[PDB]
Amino acid sequence: KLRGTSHMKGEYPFTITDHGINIFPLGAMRLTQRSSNVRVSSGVVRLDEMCGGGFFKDSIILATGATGTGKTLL
Amino acid sequence: PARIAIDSLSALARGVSNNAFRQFVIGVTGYAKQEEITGLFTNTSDQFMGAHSIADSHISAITDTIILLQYVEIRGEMSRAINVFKMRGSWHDKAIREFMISDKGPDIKDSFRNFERIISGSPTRITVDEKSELSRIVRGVQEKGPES
Amino acid sequence: EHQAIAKMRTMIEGFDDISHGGLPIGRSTLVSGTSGTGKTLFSIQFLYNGIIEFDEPGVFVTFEETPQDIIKNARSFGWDLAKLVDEGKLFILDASPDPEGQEVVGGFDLSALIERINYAIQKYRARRVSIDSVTSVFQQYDASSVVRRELFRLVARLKQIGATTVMTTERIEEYGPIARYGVEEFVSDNVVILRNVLEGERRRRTLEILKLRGTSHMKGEYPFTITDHGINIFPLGAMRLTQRSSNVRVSSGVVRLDEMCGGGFFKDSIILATGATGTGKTLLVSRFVENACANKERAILFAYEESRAQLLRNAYSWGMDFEEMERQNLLKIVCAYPESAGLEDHLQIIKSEINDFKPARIAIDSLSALARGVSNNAFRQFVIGVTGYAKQEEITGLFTNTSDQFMGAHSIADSHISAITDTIILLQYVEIRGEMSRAINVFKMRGSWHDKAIREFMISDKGPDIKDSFRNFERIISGSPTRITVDEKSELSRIVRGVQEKGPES
Amino acid sequence: RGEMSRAINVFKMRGSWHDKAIREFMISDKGPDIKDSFRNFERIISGSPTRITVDEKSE
Ligand SMILES: Nc1ncnc2c1ncn2[C@@H]1O[C@H](COP(=O)(O)OP(=O)(O)OP(=O)(O)O)[C@@H](O)[C@H]1O
Ligand SMILES: Nc1ncnc2c1ncn2[C@@H]1O[C@H](COP(=O)(O)OP(=O)(O)OP(=O)(O)O)[C@@H](O)[C@H]1O
Ligand SMILES: Nc1ncnc2c1ncn2[C@@H]1O[C@H](COP(=O)(O)OP(=O)(O)OP(=O)(O)O)[C@@H](O)[C@H]1O
Ligand SMILES: [Mg+2]
Ligand SMILES: [Mg+2]
Repeated sequence: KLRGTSHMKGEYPFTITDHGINIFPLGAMRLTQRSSNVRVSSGVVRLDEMCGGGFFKDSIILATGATGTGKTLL
Repeated sequence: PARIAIDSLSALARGVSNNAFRQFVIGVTGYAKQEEITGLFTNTSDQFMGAHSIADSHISAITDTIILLQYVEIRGEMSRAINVFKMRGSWHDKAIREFMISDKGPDIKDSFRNFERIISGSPTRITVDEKSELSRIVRGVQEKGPES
Repeated sequence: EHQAIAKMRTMIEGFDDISHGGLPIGRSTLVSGTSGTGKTLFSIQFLYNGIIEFDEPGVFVTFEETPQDIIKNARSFGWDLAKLVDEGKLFILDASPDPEGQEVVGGFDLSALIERINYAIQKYRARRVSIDSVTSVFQQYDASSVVRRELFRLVARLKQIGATTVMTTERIEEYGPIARYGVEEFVSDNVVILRNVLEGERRRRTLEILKLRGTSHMKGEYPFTITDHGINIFPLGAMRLTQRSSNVRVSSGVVRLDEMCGGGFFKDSIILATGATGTGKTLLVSRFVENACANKERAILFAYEESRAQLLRNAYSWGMDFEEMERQNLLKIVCAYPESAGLEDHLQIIKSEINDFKPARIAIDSLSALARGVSNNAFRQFVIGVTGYAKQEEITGLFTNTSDQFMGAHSIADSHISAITDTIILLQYVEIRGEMSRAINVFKMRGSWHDKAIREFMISDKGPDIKDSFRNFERIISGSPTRITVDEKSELSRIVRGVQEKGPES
Repeated sequence: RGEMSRAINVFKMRGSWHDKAIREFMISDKGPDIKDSFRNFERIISGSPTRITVDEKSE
């Protein structure tokens, strides 16, 4: 509590490093990520094709498969 | 960095609860998103052949591009296959291609067009009179054209 | 009103409903709660509202907080208690200890207080009294039996004096005894319990009226938030089932679809979009919202998965310029991580944004995004909330949902937000010849006829093109069908040989 | 054919290339004798195959 004003509620993880307390307000981060149309290769040309021109620079890529399929290769 | 890659988010999902995990995923996913950084995240689905779900953890919503590898039983053999499942901004190829792995890396080949139930891991070969109709002996209506 | 006891309104949004009318006059209400739950605020709002709305002078007895502080803090919600103390409508009776005091004084002061209070009530002709932290006074050195007596005496004199009182109390456990000395519960005429439940690192405040001697009231806990305007309660269970229902159709932003629904969606109707990840619910959402702006109607888009940038990069790539929809003050995009708060907060934000923009179309991209973490009932309560507020607001709405499993999903929603929905739009991936094609299906529509086929649909730069159904296929829904054929080559336009033209001419 | 026969398979090798065939193998007093692949079967992995016995192209 903070009689008089507002404040984020609940718990928030923090670490004590060689630079003191370090808190991450994972619930404070806003949904304002910049997004462009710029591409970027994958290292696999055929892939880049199937993705219609490569992975966007601004994007998260997830590779899912059974053990041994080859995610670590891509 | 301009690019980042964490091999196996699924390796970090060990022990930890699911929401604690999803919180981790939101963390290194957005931090990367705002920093402009391109990241490739890895996930080993708990079950080979039959996987009814992209991620057991259900993070396939906080992601933009999903790449899918999967074994395909072909004539007593374990062949791979690759499929760009979803891409939010581009068009991407809808084919479930097969692919080998050599010293050179990954050679993406073709799709198994003459099969059924490929996503299962144990397709069903089914040419049995391909795209040529039972009229492969073209009936015989063509017995008038050539004469003496 | 068929209740046996006269009540006074708190004018606190949502409380008067829960208590079927406000607080019983001439009686006393125990608002007890742990630390930082909103006790002072409730009691302060209780007097303020009584002054601002009914010209009822109020008395505020404070035992720990300083009169300057009570005034400094209330400015948090824009209240000038000073101007009121001044106009002589509000009188703060300071009974706090001295920063340089002694020890011993909690009984004759209980008689001196009674008399002090009576004096203030008589002087200011007060109708409402708040007593903040009565507990702190016996917190000098007392036991349950002494407390019961002193509380009773105080309360009993107040009743006689005619005053309608509110008394604050503390507690250490969120679910254990109501108040500290397990005696306050029984001496009060009414009991309101304020909680701040932890549960999975989040905080959820609730308000519950435990008892009201004389009338009934809503039972159980109720979620609420403290904002710049004080307490704000949501009686999610007082939400009746009397929404107006029109036969008015509206477009979905997709021509073929509207046909499929027998002529567009109903204005008054909740729409559900579900399919596997990547199927394209988010496209129909973009198309749904853009059409509200193509007819010069406002529309909000609460996004819980895509940033404000991406939503626009992707939207543009499908045609439709979101940049303009925003400028013409016709389309409003929100955006937020479900994690950035609790459902309560989220549901309010939504409610708010709906008032400050009078939409005619709302879209919540990914209910299942909000589904993250939250228990299933806490989620359904939310779904009842958003789906309800909208239905009674004539606001048409499109809700999205991502089924945890691509191909093979045996149910619409893993959550059962089915019966809560009027129209259901089901997308899925069909496995045909080594490739992943799409398949859209108008699963259900309550007042309409809607098309029964599971069509195939392509996603281009243009948008969603709804083709035809895989007639000659079985086990469709399975995800990977079996091609059986009684035909295929059957007419439609056989005529072999040279049928096409090529780029040159035709 | 109403018989419990085995099959061994090199599922994955991080370095090398390894074989991609599901091979039938027997056990005797000599040890493991890895035979051939059920090339003409389906759903081997499943465990209850189904021989295709495809009628060729049928001429
Ligand atoms: N030189 C090589 N030649 C042919 N195939 C190879 C070669 N190296 C590795 N492989 C094949 O690729 C696979 C390696 O998998 P990889 O290292 O790409 O990561 P993964 O499947 O994503 O994850 P994990 O290794 O934890 O199972 C092996 O299972 C094997 O079949
Ligand atoms: N403008 C505001 N916006 C949002 N929250 C506020 C605002 N002002 C105060 N709050 C919140 O309300 C709380 C104040 O509690 P309040 O002073 O009403 O009494 P209490 O918590 O019941 O009892 P105590 O005297 O032990 O603190 C703070 O903990 C804070 O989180
Ligand atoms: N410009 C485009 N051209 C062709 N296809 C596109 C284009 N943009 C998106 N797509 C297709 O649409 C899909 C995007 O999905 P969409 O944004 O409609 O929401 P969703 O699938 O319902 O949910 P989520 O995006 O969270 O997975 C991609 O998987 C892709 O196949
Ligand atoms: Mg690996
Ligand atoms: Mg989406």
